[PDB]
Amino acid sequence: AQNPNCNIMIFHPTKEEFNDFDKYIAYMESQGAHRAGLAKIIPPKEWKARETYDNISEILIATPLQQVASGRAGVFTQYHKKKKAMTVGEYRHLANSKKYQTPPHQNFEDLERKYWKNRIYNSPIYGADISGSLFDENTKQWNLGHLGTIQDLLEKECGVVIEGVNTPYLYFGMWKTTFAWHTEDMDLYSINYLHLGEPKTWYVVPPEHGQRLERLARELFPGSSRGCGAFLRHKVALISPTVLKENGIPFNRITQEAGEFMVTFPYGYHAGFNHGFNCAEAINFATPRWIDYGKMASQCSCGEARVTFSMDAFVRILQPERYDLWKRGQD
Ligand SMILES: O=C(O)CNC(=O)C(=O)O
Ligand SMILES: [Mg+2]
Ligand code: NI
Ligand SMILES: [Zn+2]
Repeated sequence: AQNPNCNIMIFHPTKEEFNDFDKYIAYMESQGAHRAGLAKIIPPKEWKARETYDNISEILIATPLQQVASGRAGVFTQYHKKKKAMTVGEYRHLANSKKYQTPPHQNFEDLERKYWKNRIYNSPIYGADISGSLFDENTKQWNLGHLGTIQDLLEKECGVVIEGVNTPYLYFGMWKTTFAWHTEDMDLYSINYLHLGEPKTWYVVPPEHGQRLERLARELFPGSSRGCGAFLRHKVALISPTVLKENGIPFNRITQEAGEFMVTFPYGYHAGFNHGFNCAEAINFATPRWIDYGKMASQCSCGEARVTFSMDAFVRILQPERYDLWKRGQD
């Protein structure tokens, strides 16, 4: 069995290997990359996402989110308070202000220590989940707005044609902005490209051990667990590496820098934080190997998780028994 310790693998494809996206994902899996739940892909030196980032300041962040924490430093939830719209140029200036800027630090490990010590005492503002793309239309390789759609994959594998669309999302971050522990909708893959700025640190639980994280989460968030049998779908709970280690939960960590791709694999729980002002682009995707994970994915039916239009068909076709209850949650 390849990668039996479920380590995060790092790949350096050549320009020739960067042509065929599906083939390269399948290669990485042949080497056991999925066992970690997360992989890093460093593009060939010939490649670029676009020519420059000099003209992005007028992008609008219609609903910036202030991430307010509750709990203790290693075990907390966050809620998202909506803020007034601002442009990317306004948000960059805000991120660099004395109130929000990254503190002085020695290295990524020192910064990580400072994040876990102090995150809860601040409320950073995240420009998350903005439909759009920063890939140039002429970028032919690993262009996250030109991937095969999940609807077409389902149709290719299973023969059923369904409604829905699959487009990318932009994330503008600042110091301490946080992504809570989650798997993707319908336990899909994700791919995330860090276009510019400061790094993003990731934590990940191997897919084969995801239920260990779920059991800890039920223990640590006991009211939330009574509320919903899949409350990590709400994307609000944080658990630190120290707490994970104390509870024997297998995980790994890695820091993504600008110009790098990360892939999350089906049922790979992940969480993390931004080091300072940055911009990432991410989208979900599927492969043939996903189908069995989609059929088994948990679902939130309490009403909190509320998701895209396109998840309807995935539930309807892959999980017809759950469909009725899940849809009640959506309505
Ligand atoms: O970058 C973020 O805030 C969150 N991203 C992801 O969870 C991802 O790409 O799957
Ligand atoms: Mg602009
Ligand atoms: Ni994710
Ligand atoms: Zn729920």
